Amino acid sequence: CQTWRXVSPEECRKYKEEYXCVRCTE
Repeated sequence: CQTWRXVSPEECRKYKEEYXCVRCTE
């Protein structure tokens, strides 16, 4: 699982769809 922080929700959504399990806050 990857982790993205301080990113924007849609950016994060793209990361979700592309990487699967990613720890990110909307």
